[PDB]
Amino acid sequence: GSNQNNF
Ligand SMILES: [Zn+2]
Repeated sequence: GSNQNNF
C-alpha cells in the first residue's frame, strides 16, 4: 500500500 506523513 501507499504511505503519507503530514508533519
Ligand atoms: Zn506498501
